[PDB]
Amino acid sequence: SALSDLAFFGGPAAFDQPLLVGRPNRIDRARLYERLDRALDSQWLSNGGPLVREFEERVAGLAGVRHAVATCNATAGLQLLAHAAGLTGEVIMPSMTFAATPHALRWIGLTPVFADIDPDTGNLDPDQVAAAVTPRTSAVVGVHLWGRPCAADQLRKVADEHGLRLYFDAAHALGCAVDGRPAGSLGDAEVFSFHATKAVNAFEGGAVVTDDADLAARIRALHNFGFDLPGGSPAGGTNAKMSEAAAAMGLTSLDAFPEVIDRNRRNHAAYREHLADLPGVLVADHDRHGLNNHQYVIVEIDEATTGIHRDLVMEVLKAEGVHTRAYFSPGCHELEPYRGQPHAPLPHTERLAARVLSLPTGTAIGDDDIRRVADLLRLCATRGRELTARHRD
Amino acid sequence: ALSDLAFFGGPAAFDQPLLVGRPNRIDRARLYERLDRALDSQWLSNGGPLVREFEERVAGLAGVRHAVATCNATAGLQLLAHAAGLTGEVIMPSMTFAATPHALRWIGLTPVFADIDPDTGNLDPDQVAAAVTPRTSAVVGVHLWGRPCAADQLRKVADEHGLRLYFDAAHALGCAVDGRPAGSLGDAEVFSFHATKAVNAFEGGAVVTDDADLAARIRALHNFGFDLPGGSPAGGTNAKMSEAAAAMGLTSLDAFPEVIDRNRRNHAAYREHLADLPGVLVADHDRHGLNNHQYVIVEIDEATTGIHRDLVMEVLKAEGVHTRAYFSPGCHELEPYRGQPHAPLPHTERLAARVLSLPTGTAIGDDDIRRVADLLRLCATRGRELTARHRD
Ligand SMILES: Cc1ncc(COP(=O)(O)O)c(/C=N/[C@H]2[C@H](O)[C@@H](O)[C@@H](OP(=O)(O)OP(=O)(O)OC[C@H]3O[C@@H](n4cc(C)c(=O)[nH]c4=O)C[C@@H]3O)O[C@@H]2C)c1O
Ligand SMILES: Cc1ncc(COP(=O)(O)O)c(/C=N/[C@H]2[C@H](O)[C@@H](O)[C@@H](OP(=O)(O)OP(=O)(O)OC[C@H]3O[C@@H](n4cc(C)c(=O)[nH]c4=O)C[C@@H]3O)O[C@@H]2C)c1O
Repeated sequence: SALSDLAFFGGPAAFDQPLLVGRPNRIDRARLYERLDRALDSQWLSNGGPLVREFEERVAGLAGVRHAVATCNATAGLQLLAHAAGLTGEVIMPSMTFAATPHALRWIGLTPVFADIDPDTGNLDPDQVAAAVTPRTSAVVGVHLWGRPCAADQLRKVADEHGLRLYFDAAHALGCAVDGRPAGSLGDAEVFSFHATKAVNAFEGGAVVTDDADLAARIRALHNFGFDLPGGSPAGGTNAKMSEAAAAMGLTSLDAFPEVIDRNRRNHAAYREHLADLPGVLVADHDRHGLNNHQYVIVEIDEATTGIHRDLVMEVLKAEGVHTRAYFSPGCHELEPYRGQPHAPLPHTERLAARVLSLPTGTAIGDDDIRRVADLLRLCATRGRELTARHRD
Repeated sequence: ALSDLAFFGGPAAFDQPLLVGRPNRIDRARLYERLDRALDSQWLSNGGPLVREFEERVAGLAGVRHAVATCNATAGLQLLAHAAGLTGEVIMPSMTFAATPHALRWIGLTPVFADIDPDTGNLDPDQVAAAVTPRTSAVVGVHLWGRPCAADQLRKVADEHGLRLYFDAAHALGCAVDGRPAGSLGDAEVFSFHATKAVNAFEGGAVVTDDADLAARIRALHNFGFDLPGGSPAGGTNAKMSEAAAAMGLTSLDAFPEVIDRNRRNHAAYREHLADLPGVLVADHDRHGLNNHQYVIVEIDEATTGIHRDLVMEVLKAEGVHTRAYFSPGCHELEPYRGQPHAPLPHTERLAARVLSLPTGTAIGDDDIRRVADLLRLCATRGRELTARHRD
């Protein structure tokens, strides 16, 4: 049995070099330090300095909008948006997303309201929205899943119908577009993320982008103790400021972006090719949905076809030093404190959540690495039944 | 002559601007070494080693077992509130930076303001019980300018009303009273490591406590509530400190003891250079217990000097001396609190209208102290004339 050579089965782990989904993409150290030197020299370290402003600029350009406010992280970005907009009560959003989408709002007292995805896209289904609306609904927050843009036009249409605002969690969408429109320019306002793990990172950081100047001014003021906000806000304000240092990392990362995308695309094609003709394993075709950054390599594992559940596949690879993640599983509607509360039906969400597996990518991964993983996946898929059986023992 | 004051058209007194809040320089080499190691490892956030070491150093300095490093002190308070399960009302001073009440308002809590002990500037424990209500969940004091709060007495009160006691220890790192370090005084305390503090991490803060459970709850919630068996009604958020911030903070802590010493020296120089100056009173923090002296504060008595705190600021400002009123006015006069109903806060108001923060830190030398002082001495000796000429 080739299964016994499986470290998972107590065999020897095939390789010494660990592969990790999320590995930050390398940068030009020299460029970063200059940037840091310059800020240290000026003694201007935070509170709206020149690096942040520069970043905000590039960021907004990329979104195809006029304004951007740089933040400490995207989650805080969601909170400012909500507060700045005076959102109240319920917010309709997919359950198929990272915990931060609902939690960000729940943290500041809002009520996430979960609606199903369009199984063909993985994004919030506009046709499921209306049924979720109530006297308490203030808005709709869609998620460009894996960078695929939502059906904003349709979503917008429903929104309108119920006198609701329309925003997007564009955490994964930097550099993505649909029908030539870039993500960040589709909602009333959108939130980007610059976490260490994204295509573009600033250690920790985010940005709220919008074409709405007034809205933009409120967010800016609220992110700075509510200072300089005529009339203030019932929320008061907070600290969600991006320091010059993060902006330094942020700009240097934006610099590498073009090449990161390229590698991402290449890595993607590579996986596609290495996993070709493998029943029950499918490489997610992000391209079908518009221009994608390819920061996420996702496959769906069909347990019926393969005879092995995604989870087990995960474990098997982890044992081999290949760290994958299930982005996302389960749906947020199954996480605390949502877990067990009444929710609209979410069969599409639940089904996808159980099949998804994210594989290592970015500048840290090359062909050889790819093959090693594809090969491991191919083994699992073609010998699932026996692998599961042997595990079952 | 006043005609000379750059504020009266005259030429600006010195060219090298002095800034309250200028960050103390650091050992860049030690900084870059740290950054390099983080970059190399490819571990940039999410509880990295620098962050862990920092938390360890910070907790030791606070005189407690645990510390959770955050993206900022404001978020620190929010994690603390939610982790704690606070609800409804929270009693705190109005004599503080906006962030104390705002931090809480932001997450839907109601700040309840109480007056300060005019003789300290800290939440007067007396005034506390009066503000209690059935909505009241906790008491949050502010170690004003590093000055340790009368914690014990406050605890008593808290205890009697079944409340919780926490402190916004934003400026209290390394301050102490009767040998007890700021950070070990309340149920938990929050420090700030903003670029402008004694200890800088660009942006950052930390929640310290001896309460291991609280500590773990704080930790889980700062990371989207992950690994919090049972979760929380708040859900969770992201308030993590990156390894980059940690690198800076460690470097900053490396130089802290020396900073304090310099600060201490600075204060003495200002004290001496400002003697025999009625209505211009150098705040003696030390009387409140050991202080790190990051804040050089003077009270301007308008009736005595014949010149208002504000105009003095303006005058100094024109001379290249950038000062700040820490804090003016009281939070109660701040939106959204403003206009809404509060207890009487005469002490807060009095104090708020007099305070003035002077430049200090490693960049401030004796010579500079002289220049500021000679500048203040003039305003306070010719308040009348100056004030009046202005008003033309
Ligand atoms: C839809 C959506 N909305 C909102 C947000 C919130 O935006 P932010 O507030 O974070 O700016 C996110 C975040 N989405 C991101 C999270 O930011 C990231 O922490 C990770 O959520 P975790 O999986 O819990 O992080 P972690 O388990 O510590 O690391 C994940 C993988 O990355 C690797 N890694 C991680 C870091 C930090 C590193 O420095 N190096 C590294 O190799 C280790 C591991 O294999 O991925 C999510 C999809 C999101 O996906
Ligand atoms: C009692 C209390 N609780 C809680 C907090 C919240 O801690 P954090 O969430 O920020 O970690 C604070 C913060 N207290 C600090 C604030 O952190 C700081 O922004 C500054 O509040 P601002 O005056 O509104 O920021 P800014 O006007 O840009 O700084 C004023 C002075 O600092 C100088 N400066 C500032 C920066 C950012 C710099 O990089 N270099 C520099 O020289 C310029 C100027 O003379 O001082 C406050 C008392 C606090 O005092």
